[PDB]
Amino acid sequence: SYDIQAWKKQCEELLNLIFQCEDSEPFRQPVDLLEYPDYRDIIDTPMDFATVRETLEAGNYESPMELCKDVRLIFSNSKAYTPSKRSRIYSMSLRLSAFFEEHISSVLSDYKSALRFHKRN
Ligand SMILES: Cc1ccc(C(=O)N2CCN(C(=O)NCc3cccs3)CC2)o1
Repeated sequence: SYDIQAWKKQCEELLNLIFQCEDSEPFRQPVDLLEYPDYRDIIDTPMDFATVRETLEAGNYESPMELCKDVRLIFSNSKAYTPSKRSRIYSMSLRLSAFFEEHISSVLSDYKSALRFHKRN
């Protein structure tokens, strides 16, 4: 499996699966500061799955590792903002994180293998 570009379509399909998940609902758009007045006191770099998709679709990721960094920021921002480890929105983040890591591991492995094969000589 030595296609250096295959990660992009794989990431588009995994973002489609995440957008079908009810658990992604809170993570698909920005936080309204009228609903959460303190959100930006706590979170200095916001991130959501619409921004991740639009970055991928614009050709502004060079590797799946960069996409993976931004998706992990979505989840770390949820862990930082939550006032309880058993909040509804934080608990949704943890299930979605487990699904994302399960699916992204082959994408990263295949990309890194493909690049190694490219630089074999
Ligand atoms: C209470 C708590 C603990 C952890 C979080 C959290 O990670 N937030 C704040 C709330 N967020 C938000 O308002 N997203 C927009 C939408 C919500 C539902 C449909 S659109 C997402 C990010 O919030």
